[PDB]
Amino acid sequence: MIHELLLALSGYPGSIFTWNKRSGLQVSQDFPFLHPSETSVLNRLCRLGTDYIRFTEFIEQYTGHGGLHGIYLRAFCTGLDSVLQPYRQALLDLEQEFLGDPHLSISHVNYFLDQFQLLFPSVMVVVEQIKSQKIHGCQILETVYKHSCGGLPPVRSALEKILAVCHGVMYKQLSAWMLHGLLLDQHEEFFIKQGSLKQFSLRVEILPSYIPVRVAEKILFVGESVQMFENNVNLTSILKNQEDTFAAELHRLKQQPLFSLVDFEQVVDRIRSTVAEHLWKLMVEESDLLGQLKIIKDFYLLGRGELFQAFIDTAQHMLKTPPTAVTEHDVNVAFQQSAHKVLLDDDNLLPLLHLTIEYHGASGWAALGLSYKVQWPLHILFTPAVLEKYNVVFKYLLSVRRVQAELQHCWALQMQRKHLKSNQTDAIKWRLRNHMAFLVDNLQYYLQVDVLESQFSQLLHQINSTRDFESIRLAHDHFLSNLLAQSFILLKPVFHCLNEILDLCHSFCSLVSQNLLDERGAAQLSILVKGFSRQSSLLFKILSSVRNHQINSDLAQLLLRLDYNKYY
Repeated sequence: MIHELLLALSGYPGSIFTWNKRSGLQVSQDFPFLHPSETSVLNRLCRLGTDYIRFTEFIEQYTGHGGLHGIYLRAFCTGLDSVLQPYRQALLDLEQEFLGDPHLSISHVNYFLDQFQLLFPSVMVVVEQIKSQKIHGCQILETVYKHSCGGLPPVRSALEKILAVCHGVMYKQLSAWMLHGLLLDQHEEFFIKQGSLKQFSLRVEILPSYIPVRVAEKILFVGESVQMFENNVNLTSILKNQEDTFAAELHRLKQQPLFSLVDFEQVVDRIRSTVAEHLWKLMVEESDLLGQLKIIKDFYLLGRGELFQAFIDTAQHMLKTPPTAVTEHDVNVAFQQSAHKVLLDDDNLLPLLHLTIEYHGASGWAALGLSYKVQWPLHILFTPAVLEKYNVVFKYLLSVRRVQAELQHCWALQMQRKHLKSNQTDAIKWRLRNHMAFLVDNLQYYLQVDVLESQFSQLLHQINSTRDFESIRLAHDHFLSNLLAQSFILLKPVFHCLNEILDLCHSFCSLVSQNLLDERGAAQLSILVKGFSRQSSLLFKILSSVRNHQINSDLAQLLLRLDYNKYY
């Protein structure tokens, strides 16, 4: 009987301990020479060997080799296999004992194997959850971990050992990602996923729950930062052979028998800092971030005022109409001729700037944008969405500049001999023109000084008084976001008041040109002058807001009136 029992416990059903697929190992309940309590022991040993067989089957199926698969499974199986080994040893020990003592009793076998009878079925619950729910990849880690929390020193301990082996796969994936920007994750088991350039994100539904999202964000950041080294005419590691110091901290951790979150986070924090510091360096000290911001400000934020004025004047005739196939080309020449006209030297910046025209997919001005060809490594700051935003600011700025130019041109045209009347309308034109130019020069002064310069200023300060890249992204996002809010809240109503002044200007021009102290003439004349005066006063009121960086009632009601006109 002991022979058939030792065999069964080793994985070999026969004709006495038989195998039911449904229920596993069974024995007859009717041996006439067994006491009921011995049959009972045999029944309990049957469970013990039924688990052993079911483990072994599981292990064989997912090592060596849509249901279970992946490397986290394999490592789970490997850890299980290791956790079963003392049991195997016990069988080998029992087998020697039986050889030296053919009176080995059922009772003795049962007592010797007691520890395994306690251990096995906890561990089998883990196998079973895995099996029924198809637990995959890093989710296996969460399962083993939670049940590792289900106490009883030897089951907790078995499960810890399994976790550690499983964590071995994580540390491997981690250190490939964090230290070499690679994602070796054929089966989609890891909590960083992919999804030319390559995008990355968190797969949070697979993130082990004892690892906070906050910690995973950092791992995400480190690995992106690294993989973003795809420099073809040079070759610059953002680590150093600080690489090895880090390879070793991960290998160390991989060796811990117990998972420590504080410890793991310290290592993650330390790699992140370092990548952040080297990133700031790369940008500010070796790729002239400060210098490209300036270029961006010169172009997107019209900092080169004289070039855009020349540009608007030369391109007006080609942009006031709906674009055509040649517009973009014509407009870029006009833009290059304007830089020449204005003695713009730096022979090497205009190549890197191009004006775009939306053609196919109402006026050329509406279709116009600006595109900047960022270079490695700066595109990690100047992402395409960032440049999209600049570009929207650009169009609000350019619009205000253009309605100013047209206003200036409207007065100029009227000051020409053919429009002069040699009486009092002349001196009125003259006063209005000079007032409008005073107005506009002050709009531009405060728009530029209290808005652009001063925001740009803070940006540079923030950038200079930190050594962390993420502090730069942060300050930059605040800067760009404020520019957009000012475009919608200041530029737009400024543009609308100036454009109103412009209609009044054309109206004035057209009234004078009718060659009427006629009754209706002096009437019209006065309506027009109150127009200019009211628009002028409003712009001045708008300018305090510009100064306070708070919206005042005048600005608020004007924004309200403008939404009311659009909708009602």
